[PDB]
Amino acid sequence: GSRAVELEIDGRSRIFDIDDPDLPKWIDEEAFRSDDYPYKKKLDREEYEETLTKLQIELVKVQFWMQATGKRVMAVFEGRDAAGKGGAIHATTANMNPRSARVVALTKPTETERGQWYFQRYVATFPTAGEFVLFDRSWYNRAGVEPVMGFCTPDQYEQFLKEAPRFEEMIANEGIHLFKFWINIGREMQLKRFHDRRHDPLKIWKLSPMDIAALSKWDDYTGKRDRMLKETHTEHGPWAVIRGNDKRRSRINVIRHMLTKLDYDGKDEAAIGEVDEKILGSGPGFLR
Amino acid sequence: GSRAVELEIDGRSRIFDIDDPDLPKWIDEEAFRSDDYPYKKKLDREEYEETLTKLQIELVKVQFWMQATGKRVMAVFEGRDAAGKGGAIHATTANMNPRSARVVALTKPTETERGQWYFQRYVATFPTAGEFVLFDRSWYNRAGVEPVMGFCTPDQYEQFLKEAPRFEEMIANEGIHLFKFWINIGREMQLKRFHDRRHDPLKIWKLSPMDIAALSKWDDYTGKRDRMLKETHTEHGPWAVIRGNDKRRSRINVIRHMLTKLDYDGKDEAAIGEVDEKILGSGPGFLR
Amino acid sequence: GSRAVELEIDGRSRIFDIDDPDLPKWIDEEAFRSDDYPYKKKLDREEYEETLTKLQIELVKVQFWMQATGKRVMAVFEGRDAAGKGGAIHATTANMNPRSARVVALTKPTETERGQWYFQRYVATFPTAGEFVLFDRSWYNRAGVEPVMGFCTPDQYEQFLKEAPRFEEMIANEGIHLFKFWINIGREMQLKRFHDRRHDPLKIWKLSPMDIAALSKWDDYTGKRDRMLKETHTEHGPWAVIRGNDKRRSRINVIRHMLTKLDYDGKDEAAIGEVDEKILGSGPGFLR
Amino acid sequence: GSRAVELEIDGRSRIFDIDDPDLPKWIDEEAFRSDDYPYKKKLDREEYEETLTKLQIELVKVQFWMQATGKRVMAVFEGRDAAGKGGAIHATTANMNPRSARVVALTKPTETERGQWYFQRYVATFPTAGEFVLFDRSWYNRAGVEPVMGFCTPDQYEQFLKEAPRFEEMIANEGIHLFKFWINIGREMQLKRFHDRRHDPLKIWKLSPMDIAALSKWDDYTGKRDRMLKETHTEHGPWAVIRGNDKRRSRINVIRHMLTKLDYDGKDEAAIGEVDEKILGSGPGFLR
Ligand SMILES: Nc1ncnc2c1ncn2[C@@H]1O[C@H](COP(=O)(O)OP(=O)(O)O)[C@@H](O)[C@H]1O
Ligand SMILES: Nc1ncnc2c1ncn2[C@@H]1O[C@H](COP(=O)(O)OP(=O)(O)O)[C@@H](O)[C@H]1O
Ligand SMILES: Nc1ncnc2c1ncn2[C@@H]1O[C@H](COP(=O)(O)OP(=O)(O)O)[C@@H](O)[C@H]1O
Ligand SMILES: Nc1ncnc2c1ncn2[C@@H]1O[C@H](COP(=O)(O)O)[C@@H](O)[C@H]1O
Repeated sequence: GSRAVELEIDGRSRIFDIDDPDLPKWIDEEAFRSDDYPYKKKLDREEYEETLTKLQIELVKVQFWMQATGKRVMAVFEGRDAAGKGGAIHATTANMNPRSARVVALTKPTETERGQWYFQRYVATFPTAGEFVLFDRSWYNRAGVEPVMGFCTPDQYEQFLKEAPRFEEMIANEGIHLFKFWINIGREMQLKRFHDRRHDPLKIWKLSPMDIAALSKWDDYTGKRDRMLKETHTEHGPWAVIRGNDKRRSRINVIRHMLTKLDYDGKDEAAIGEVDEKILGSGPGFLR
Repeated sequence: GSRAVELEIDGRSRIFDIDDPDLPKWIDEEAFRSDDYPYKKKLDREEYEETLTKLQIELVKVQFWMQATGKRVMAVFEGRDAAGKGGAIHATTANMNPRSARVVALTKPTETERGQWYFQRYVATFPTAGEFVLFDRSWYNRAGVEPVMGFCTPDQYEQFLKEAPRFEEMIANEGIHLFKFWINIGREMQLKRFHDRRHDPLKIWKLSPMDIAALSKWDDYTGKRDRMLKETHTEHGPWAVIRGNDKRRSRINVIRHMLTKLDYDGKDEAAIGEVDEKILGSGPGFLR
Repeated sequence: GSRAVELEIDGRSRIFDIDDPDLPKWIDEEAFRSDDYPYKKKLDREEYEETLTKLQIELVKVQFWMQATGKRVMAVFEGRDAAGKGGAIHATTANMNPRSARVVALTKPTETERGQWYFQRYVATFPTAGEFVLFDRSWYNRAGVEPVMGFCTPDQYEQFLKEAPRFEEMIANEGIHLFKFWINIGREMQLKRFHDRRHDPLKIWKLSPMDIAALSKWDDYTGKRDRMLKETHTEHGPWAVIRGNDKRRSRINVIRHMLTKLDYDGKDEAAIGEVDEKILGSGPGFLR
Repeated sequence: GSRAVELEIDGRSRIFDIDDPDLPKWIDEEAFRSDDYPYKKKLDREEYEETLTKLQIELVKVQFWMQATGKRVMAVFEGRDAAGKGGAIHATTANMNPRSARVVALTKPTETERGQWYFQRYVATFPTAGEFVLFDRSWYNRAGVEPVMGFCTPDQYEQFLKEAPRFEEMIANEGIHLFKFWINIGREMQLKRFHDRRHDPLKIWKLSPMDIAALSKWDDYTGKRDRMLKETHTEHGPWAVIRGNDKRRSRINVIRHMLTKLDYDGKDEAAIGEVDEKILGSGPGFLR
């Protein structure tokens, strides 16, 4: 295998060939149970849909209340590569008005942007009255992919970790409600999903040069993740941390978290349910 | 009862009360067959999803070919209110990369924009290399909703009809491939969809005072549609015109049309299928 | 007089008619010496031109140093209406490259802009590598003209005073050198300059309804000045405060200040000269 | 002595060393009379200022009329390097309100801009109601500096020549008044000004590597000028062509031309005077 990589999965030497259509047993058997996942089987499709429908009905109410009051929301999505960021975003926006809820998904910075204040091109996307803005990756590029891949210098990395709390304090002081979600998955789950994307012609667009590099960089991402959650989890900018091995439970609890934190007119606490504390936690210390 | 309207439906007076949860039989019985619709029943869902999957797999190939060549695509979506243009956009973008495929859904112009060249704020959204940009409504606001609702003057309307072909001639000469889709529905189908949206807590966001006002302005929108298709169907900017009573057949044939017109790498004509000529036609005079 | 205003000049009732082409003696004879001005006559024109020329030669060096190193500079100009903000900006940019030094002169916020984070439209103007950005009025609109005329609420005013220091902390931590200049003049000098502009067909455009109304708001503007200087003079964003009764001395010492604070290659200490401490001071308490 | 270039001056080899402080007599003696210049001596300095003052008083009237009517103006400035475009722009804007009259001086395109429609980044600077926008260079980069220096391909060059008339047809049809000014100078005048800029510490910022390369490329620019004037001078976008050897006469007739073409309230034709038809002509053929 040309793209096959060697990996150290706790003392054990493993080879992963993403192009091999056959998934080996040590990934197949451990993918769902990795990352101390609390559930034995994934949430059934029809129970997920019944619950998600009820949650999206509540988000329609949220949007109506935001147009009426002018309230603005920003929701940041980050995590392990292949953890399910885009799916949590689509589950949130599926039944929202595209003229008042929009997704930010920026590309690599231009020469002009690289010479700007790092946050400038993100401020350009900030919401006006009533808008719900969701970030498919965010300024937290500089706390993960950029230092791991050397797209920013160590000093730029250290600088970003000191400025992000200041940036988000202004956001919160302005009255924009800022959500930050870190969607985690276990190591073998990431391998399984890279394999799934590689061998599905409908999903192979999800598999980028970055992800193939992320394979040998698991521990470095772990370090950057831990460092980032500990140093940028502040009162003004709290991190909600998700065990995301089950995409369905991930999406449901992301949305439950936002509904509970918003004091929107018409809110039906029965339809929201409870955030599963086994799936969604706060700040550092949630992931072992 | 507070918003019931009296309508003239092909010679007879009819009452439509959108807030009445019961749909009148004269709407429910005629909605699907309205607008000379060529089929007796809905396309089967399972068949539709199987076909949509093959089309989205081709759209992955399209996006790969656009990235490698730099080719750019713009897809304009217009039509009768409630004809499902957002549904056609989601079916196109569901498995495309949000960093290279994006949706434009502008809100009403600010005072600054109203004093600008009408087209300026649309040029601001134009694609860079490899981008696929989809317009959920477009500069064709000024050929429909604006003149019907008096948001632009008649001089401004007549000016737009003359200037849009010149605008699209420059788009086409730049080598951006411009698709324009008009999705039609029959009058009874519009009422049924308005009613369904009003009484579904998940879809009530899809209604707006613009829609509410469109109830009493059917014949006005008809003439604005005819005038616009006549005056702005050109070689450089041709209109693809859709009988959209069946949302599944609408979405499939929209995507098939684009796949047929794009000469992309890896194109599988057997997977694409044939554009259904009973559903998708060209220019003025296809619809009655 | 159609728009004559009655004023109280230290317990004495005075009447100022700006449309009267005759300036009264009490304005003409006290204009230059108001605000405890330290010099008895205005600076000799030839000496001013010789000095400004040397100073603009140093600014040429500054611009070359900024292109090579990438250093970015922002210069904010606020003051009494008619104090000479544009003249200080023109003296600074007269021999600078328009592609790397630019002036920001925003108009009143659009509806979209009013629903945004107040600072958003100002971040959009921030410099990329090498750029010198000057603000002909700035975000400090909300600490002066906006509360005085009621274009913002008391709550928005108090919020700005808390947030402007945090905003400029981020600017300073980014390594953009931010200058802030308050150009003060005496009351009678303001009256004289309004009069001069009213009766000069070349300068009448400088007279706006905001200035006509400022005629009666002298004391209100005084309090806003004092409050804003004390609460937004910080280590990260220091205020330079200028006695501006003499436009020539105002322009020279503004530029001297910036030349002294920038550590640019080729700095000719002898060319810069001494900042006149009788003209330019730091922070509150300089004016009285 | 480093970057001396050999030039062919109508049958003779000449050496020009821009770094030599002494200017050769063959340049000095021919500079003002070059380009079939029709006057023996430059315009009297005090007479120029008196005329310019009266023209700028007329431009105040223009601005007030544009504010009241919403009328918009765009003024494009191109010409030989060192012809004085920036000087003509400052003479127009010196006594205009910088909140409604603004200068566009774009830098080289980003990667993103290079993948866009060439005109898109210029459309982003178009005027809203009442604005007067001046271009210090324009989209005509692609008919001059870009093809001469190889920053665009021949296909892109030919495409621009065909598309610029279509672009300006839409500008004119929109009711924006578009002026295009080509400021020409003689070859020895250009060498003289280059030499003057190089050896004046106040103006050396006016030189660029682009200017240095222009030295050896005079004949290329001559053809590029003539092609552009022939192919893009149209009814909707006419070129005003200036003999600019005397910068005072260039500035005055540029402004006179605009005042003549604008039907503004309070127009005083005696103040405007007559455009000097020996200095300012129309389209190709005016220049040798
Ligand atoms: N050369 C680069 N410099 C800075 N950021 C980059 C660079 N290349 C990729 N990125 C960013 O890293 C993140 C991951 O990139 P990629 O995997 O290629 O696409 P996606 O995130 O959509 O899956 C993106 O936000 C991307 O813009
Ligand atoms: N006052 C207005 N002036 C101009 N355009 C308007 C105005 N109000 C609404 N519109 C436009 O009419 C179109 C239909 O409005 P709406 O139904 O709310 O959007 P949507 O397509 O998402 O349902 C939108 O493009 C909207 O911007
Ligand atoms: N209605 C308003 N709301 C907010 N700001 C305003 C409003 N009107 C004027 N301003 C601002 O007050 C400042 C003074 O403007 P003005 O005196 O009218 O003209 P200028 O600043 O060009 O001399 C400007 O920055 C202006 O944008
Ligand atoms: N590498 C480049 N590519 C395209 N345009 C450029 C490039 N370099 C300079 N220019 C443009 O050429 C013109 C001359 O530059 P300057 O003399 O520096 O004003 C300006 O419009 C520049 O933006």
